[PDB]
Amino acid sequence: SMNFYSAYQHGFVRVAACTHHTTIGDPAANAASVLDMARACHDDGAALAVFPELTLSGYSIEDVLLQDSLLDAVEDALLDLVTESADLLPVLVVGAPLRHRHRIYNTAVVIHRGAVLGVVPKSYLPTYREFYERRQMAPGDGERGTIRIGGADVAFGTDLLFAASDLPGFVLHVEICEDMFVPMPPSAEAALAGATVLANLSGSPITIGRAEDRRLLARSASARCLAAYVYAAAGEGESTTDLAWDGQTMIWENGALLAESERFPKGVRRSVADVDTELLRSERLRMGTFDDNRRHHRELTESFRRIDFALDPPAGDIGLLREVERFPFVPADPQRLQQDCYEAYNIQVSGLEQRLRALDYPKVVIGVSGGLDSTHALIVATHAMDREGRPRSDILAFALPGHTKNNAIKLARALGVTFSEIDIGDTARLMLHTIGHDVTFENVQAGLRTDYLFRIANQRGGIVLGTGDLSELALGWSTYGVGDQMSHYNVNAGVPKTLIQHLIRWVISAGEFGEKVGEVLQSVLDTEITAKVGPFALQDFSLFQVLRYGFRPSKIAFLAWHAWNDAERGNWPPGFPKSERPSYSLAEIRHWLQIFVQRFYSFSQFKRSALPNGPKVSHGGALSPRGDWRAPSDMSARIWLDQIDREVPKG
Amino acid sequence: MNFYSAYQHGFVRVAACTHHTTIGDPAANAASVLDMARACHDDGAALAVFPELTLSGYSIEDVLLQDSLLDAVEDALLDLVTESADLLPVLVVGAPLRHRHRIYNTAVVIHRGAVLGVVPKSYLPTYREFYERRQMAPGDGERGTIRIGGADVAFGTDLLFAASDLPGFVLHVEICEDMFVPMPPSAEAALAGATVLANLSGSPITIGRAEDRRLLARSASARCLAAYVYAAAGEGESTTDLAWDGQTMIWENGALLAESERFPKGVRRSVADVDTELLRSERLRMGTFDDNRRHHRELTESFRRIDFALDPPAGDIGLLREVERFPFVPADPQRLQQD
Amino acid sequence: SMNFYSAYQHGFVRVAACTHHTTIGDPAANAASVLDMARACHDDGAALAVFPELTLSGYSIEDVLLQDSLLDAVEDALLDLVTESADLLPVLVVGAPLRHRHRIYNTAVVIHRGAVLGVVPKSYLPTYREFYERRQMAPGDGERGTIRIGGADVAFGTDLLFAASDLPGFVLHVEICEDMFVPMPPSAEAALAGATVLANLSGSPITIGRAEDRRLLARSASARCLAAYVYAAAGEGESTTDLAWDGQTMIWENGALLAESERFPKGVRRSVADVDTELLRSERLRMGTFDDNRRHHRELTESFRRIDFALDPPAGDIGLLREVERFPFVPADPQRLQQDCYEAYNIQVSGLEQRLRALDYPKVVIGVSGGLDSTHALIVATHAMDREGRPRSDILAFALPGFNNAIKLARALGVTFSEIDIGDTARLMLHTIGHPYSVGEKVYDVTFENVQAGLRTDYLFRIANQRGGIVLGTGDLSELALGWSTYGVGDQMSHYNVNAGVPKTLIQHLIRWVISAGEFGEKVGEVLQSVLDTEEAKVGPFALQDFSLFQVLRYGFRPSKIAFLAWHAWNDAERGNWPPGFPKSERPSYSLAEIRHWLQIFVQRFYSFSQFKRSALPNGPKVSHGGALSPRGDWRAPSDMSARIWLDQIDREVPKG
Ligand SMILES: Nc1ncnc2c1ncn2[C@@H]1O[C@H](COP(=O)(O)OP(=O)(O)OC[C@H]2O[C@@H]([n+]3cccc(C(=O)O)c3)[C@H](O)[C@@H]2O)[C@@H](O)[C@H]1O
Ligand SMILES: Nc1ncnc2c1ncn2[C@@H]1O[C@H](COP(=O)(O)OP(=O)(O)OC[C@H]2O[C@@H]([n+]3cccc(C(=O)O)c3)[C@H](O)[C@@H]2O)[C@@H](O)[C@H]1O
Ligand SMILES: *CC(=O)CC[C@H](N)C(=O)O
Ligand SMILES: *CC(=O)CC[C@H](N)C(=O)O
Ligand SMILES: *CC(=O)CC[C@H](N)C(=O)O
Repeated sequence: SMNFYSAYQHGFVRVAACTHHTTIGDPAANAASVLDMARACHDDGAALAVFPELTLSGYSIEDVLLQDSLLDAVEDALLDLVTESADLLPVLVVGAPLRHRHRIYNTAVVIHRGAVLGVVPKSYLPTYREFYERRQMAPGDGERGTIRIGGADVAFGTDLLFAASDLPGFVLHVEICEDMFVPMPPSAEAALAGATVLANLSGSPITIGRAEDRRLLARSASARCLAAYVYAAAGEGESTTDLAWDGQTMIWENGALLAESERFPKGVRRSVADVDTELLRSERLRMGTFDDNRRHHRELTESFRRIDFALDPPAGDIGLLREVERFPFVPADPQRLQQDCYEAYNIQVSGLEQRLRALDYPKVVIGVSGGLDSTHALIVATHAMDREGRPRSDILAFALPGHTKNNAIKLARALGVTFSEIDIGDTARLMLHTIGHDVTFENVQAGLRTDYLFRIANQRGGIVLGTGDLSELALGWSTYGVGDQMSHYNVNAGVPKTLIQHLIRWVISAGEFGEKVGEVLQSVLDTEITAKVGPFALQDFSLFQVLRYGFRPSKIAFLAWHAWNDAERGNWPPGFPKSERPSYSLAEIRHWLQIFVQRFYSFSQFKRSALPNGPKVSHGGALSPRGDWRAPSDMSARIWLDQIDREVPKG
Repeated sequence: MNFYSAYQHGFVRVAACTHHTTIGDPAANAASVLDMARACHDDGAALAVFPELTLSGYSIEDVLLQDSLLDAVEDALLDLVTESADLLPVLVVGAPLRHRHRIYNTAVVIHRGAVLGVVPKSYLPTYREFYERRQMAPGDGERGTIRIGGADVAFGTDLLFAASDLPGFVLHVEICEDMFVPMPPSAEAALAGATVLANLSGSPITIGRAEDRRLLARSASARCLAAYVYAAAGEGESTTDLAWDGQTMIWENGALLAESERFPKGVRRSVADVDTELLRSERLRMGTFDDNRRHHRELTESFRRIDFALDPPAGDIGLLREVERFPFVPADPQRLQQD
Repeated sequence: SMNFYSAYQHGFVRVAACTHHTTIGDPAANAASVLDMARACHDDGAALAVFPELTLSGYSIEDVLLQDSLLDAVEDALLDLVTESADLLPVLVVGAPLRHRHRIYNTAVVIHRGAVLGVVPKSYLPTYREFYERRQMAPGDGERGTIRIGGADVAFGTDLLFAASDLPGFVLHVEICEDMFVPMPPSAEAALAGATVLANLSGSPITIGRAEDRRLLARSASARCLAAYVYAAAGEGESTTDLAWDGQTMIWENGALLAESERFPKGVRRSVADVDTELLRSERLRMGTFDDNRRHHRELTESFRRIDFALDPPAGDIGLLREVERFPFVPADPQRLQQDCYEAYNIQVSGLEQRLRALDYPKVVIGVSGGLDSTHALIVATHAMDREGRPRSDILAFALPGFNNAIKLARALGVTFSEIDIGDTARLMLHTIGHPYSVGEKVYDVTFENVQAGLRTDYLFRIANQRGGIVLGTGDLSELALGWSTYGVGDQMSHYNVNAGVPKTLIQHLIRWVISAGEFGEKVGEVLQSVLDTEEAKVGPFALQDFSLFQVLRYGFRPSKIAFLAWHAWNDAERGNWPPGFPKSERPSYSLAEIRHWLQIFVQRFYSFSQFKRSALPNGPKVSHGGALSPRGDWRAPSDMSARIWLDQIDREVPKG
């Protein structure tokens, strides 16, 4: 049905921020540069191309802006670019000084397929320090109605929206430079009114620290407004009478940098990026206070003129111009990952500390298998007790038998907790014979482990620490009730499996426990990293897409297939030797995804529904029915399986 | 004149339906809705009100925010709309729908191949067992239009649906909690000229809650000189934390016309013939009704009026109404004794 | 420090609805009646006295209302009422035809301690059937400003509020008869604006069916507005030229009837009642859609004028003119209780049915002890299976003896019964754990108890896995409330809990109801009867802890409020009503000391100790309008909190005996 490989068909929109070569006072030369860059955007299958402030005239020309021949030439060049846009795909947004009523305004001219769609005046004209804009130009705020551009009255003003009738997640607002620097930017209101993609044309002469100011405000704009922010500054060609120009271009999306270009380039540059319109749709759907803010400013947000146009974007394979991280829960950037780990660890630990204070410092009872989960849980328990001034011997670690085991006893001893072994085999057998008895034997044991721990907890003034992690909660990979699903407080509940290993190796690298302790933990890593329905790399990927954005299955398959299909494309996080770096085909992704939707939406909720306490960890979510995930325990996943059948190719 | 025609005598055949909900499965909800609407059509009915969030299931919590859920809701809606081309009654069907930034708790009014309007729930309970503001936006103060499969249809809380060939039939829709607030959307709608008030309800069943539904639906109808048509969710809604009784009922000016079995096994319909002339006549005589309108002129004059033609049956289709032999002498013994 | 026995000090307000003797055309005489009834209200410590429409003239005097001497007589009778109210405690609300600008208005004069607070014209004048009010009277809808009464300009119009300054939960709004019959009543907007007590003055000539109409609309107003509604109609003395009067008076609170007087009385009558202003406060506090409605009509609601007065109510013991039931979950009225039970039962059954449909009809594993709870859950599970067309033998019931009723019921029902002796496994576990009992020591501590409790659950869960079933929860709401259960492995844990939303006090009555319906038959009836007759005294009487549960769960009332209520309900066994099924013997009274003691235990256990077991709760339906305790639903709280402030409120506010 759908062309699976089409970014557009997956709700992406391609955008370009362009920096052209300026020829100050020569609009025909500026236009030829623009047209050439636009032709490259067209070839890239871009929906949108933003150029710098006053593109057609040059920003830096001062009183030359007031010359009849300057203004006339600007107009003629403009008409030719509109004629030339008949055969171009993208909306072009080009800056121009245009006469309207008494003055010239600093405008962006929004151009698509042989017509001008609208003309947006700069709202705020800096008349301070190096800037002199009120001398030549009129402010645009409050101006409405229309402007005559080549025998056509087109919308004119700061209340304008350019909505694609065939791509409803793409709604464009345009503002100009200084417009984003003021306490109440025009783009803020345009976001509340429906704009999803915010364009900024800049001149912006460059100064020590100014690129940092542009970033601060483009970034936070994109985050606070749940939007893409597309930004172009002026470059080479501009006058250096008093200023210099760096040509910076950048594309932001909900606080995250999608693309940015070389500063001080020799020649023209572009940022091109695929903006995920569903990601924006998803954040807005969920943050109700965004809409609350709209209704508060209802008169202000309801008067925008919506201007429709049809994009007819390309339907075929044009690749994906986007970084798609293999591990949404594990950033491939080392400094970023180090920070993620520091926070995850301190979250779990402080989550436990409070519990423990509240219970007047119980013993901590914990089943330890030599596994990644219970190991890391033990560390957390230990640091918590240390921080609270509590004897590590009040941690009661139990091996509960019915290889990896050796690690458990080593770590316990290395840390100096209280270690003990209870053999559950005979209770297991008594139970099995009483019941009238593979699968079965394993349930009885897992159950009895929990049973003993809970009873030991009763006996010794303790609480049972849970050890199951987020990925297991997600998939229903636990024994429910009397089983490892149950505890008094679960420290690993909000930590996905893909992140646990990284957390342990963070603790090792911190090395604040012993050198002895580091050795046993490294051993755990080596023994353990070498639950069989899916690689957790894949199921944690899908978990993120669902928990955070509620994305559809085919949308998930596409992103994962882009992140995972080629082993040597994109980045990997640290602690991955080149022989532990796998590929997954679409068929693989599709298979594991079918299992995912079935187990996540239908099978597993009842287990999450009666969940012990524990802290949320990841911006991506947790799975607490008191927090991030309210769902029925009694629902089919037919809908999602059906979506897979119809939308995702078998190979 | 066809003497034996209920329609020609100023009656409107109205139906409140409780379907079988399959949570998170819109196509199956649309199947249960379509089946029941054909039954209504056969009965010569002019209106079929279904439960809150008919197409999704009311009780699915954050599954409401899942993209595949919403896509399937919309595809099911479009198919329902397509099927009504041949169906006599106006269908009033709940759906979670995207508009602007959020999803709304909506009722979609469907007649003969087209959508007539889309009505957001005004007040979203977010207390006790209700969590509606977490997933859904308030509809109060919303106007303008909404894009439903290639048409821009009216969207908002100020809509009236008037049968151009049956003037006593003027339809207003509100949703569950909308009738429980001091100043219901429907009280203003009646002053504006609505004679038939629909309510789609989710309404998890609790000890006493049917008495509450009763009191407010009956007192609404009496206070507003209207028929009031109520339909609650039943079997199929998630029982993770709640139970559902699928109550449906039809009031007219304080009188109960029809009601269905609570906790039924299977689908149930209340069906009743509303005397629009009764309503007309009480309105004509009670001047203080219209005085109240004039006091809230701006409120009541702003309502938008969508016209449709019913083309109801001409013939003898019986009369789904209890007409007492002695208007002055109640047949019910307890009531007669009170009198 | 408070006077614990003062209803005023617990957030009550005493309201009175009065019907007086009409002498038509004779205000001095209507005044004299009013005054006499006002003094009786004062004596009763009432803060409000509402009289019938046009109290001072007679409602039915028609064009006599246009007579100069009538109008003059009225005005002088009012000024005299006002002078007398100097020494009266209640706000008086009194009907009168009054001259303002070009006309006479059908007004309500709100009077208090020697001053008029405000005059409220009838918004809406019926001029149809037997009513002709537009002929003599002008509409009040949307008039404002002031009116001169006895040398004072006083608020006049339909947007007035009388807010008591020493009684913040008493804010009065007044309307008049037909005002409450129109789609958009004056008083609906005034409730949004902040009125807690809605007064209505009626003439209301009586007619077949009309008293039901008054009730339908005053009751639903009180319900929809989260308000008290105080209603008074004219009776004897009105003109019977074309009409008759029944002098009906009534007080509604939030949809409930507080009081009502005799219809067609010989002589004057009053409904006096204590309105709980905290019940109203708590209800408003929780239904945010009420506030959402106010913000939607912000212009309407913010326009209101607020007039203050110091009520200065009596500080002492003046009783409680209120019916406080012993069992908030168990209505004393037997047809009401029959209704609750029908509903409880069908809620439990349908909830479980849906669970079973959803899992393609698993087997049903249930631990049966012969107790009330498990007995009831078995019955519920049997009905679920029947309704779904599933064999009763797919219920797998287990007696689990540790260190007759169940087996008899199981066999009578025709379910699959089995005994599993947990003793040997308990022994083995206690030894493995090194418990003193495994070496002979009679240490019957929590672990000893829990090892057994836990093993019962462990067994059932493994049966469930082995046999393709689900374990039914058996614990009831009162146990969830107190944490009287074994957490995690044990008791507290199941695949689906049918009794989760049902409090203990309600359970026996459900069984009674099952026997009465007779649907299961003679033998089942008999065994169930037997279970009732054969069938934790350190958490206190469940009757007391359910009383406390309701106040906290529904209203969040402070502890001294709950003590007050419980004491009033439970102090004297011979006073008030009991539900069906309490033989005279089975009828305890509780002292303040008893009530206080168990409340201390409630707050500690409920707010502090027990939340953690509630926090990881299996699925099950909510049952009671009082609330349920699911952490995904009615009760969201921390698992790590102390109850210090509640225990401290008890020390300061509740006398020790
Ligand atoms: N919607 C629903 N509502 C209420 N109950 C429902 C239910 N769906 C199934 N059930 C019931 O719940 C039970 C099924 O749940 P459960 O008892 O968990 O059993 P189940 O999920 O079938 O098995 C869990 C499996 O995962 C693996 N596991 C287990 C324990 C720990 C780990 C680990 O992380 O190391 C892995 C192991 O292979 C084990 O057999 C049955 O009694 C079934 O009847
Ligand atoms: N806030 C908190 N967060 C996490 N864990 C917490 C905790 N507070 C205590 N804990 C832990 O939980 C455990 C205490 O809870 P739990 O295991 O329930 O033990 P506990 O509540 O101390 O005792 C249960 C008691 O309830 C009574 N009961 C139970 C079952 C049935 C019946 C009947 O009459 O039929 C009566 C009986 O007297 C029994 O001994 C301890 O291990 C404690 O450390
Ligand atoms: C974008 C622009 O007009 C230059 C930057 C602005 N004046 C600023 O405040 O930094
Ligand atoms: C929706 C309805 O009509 C009755 C239930 C409602 N949610 C309530 O009682 O609060
Ligand atoms: C006093 C009054 O308005 C009663 C008339 C009312 N419409 C009624 O009882 O029907």
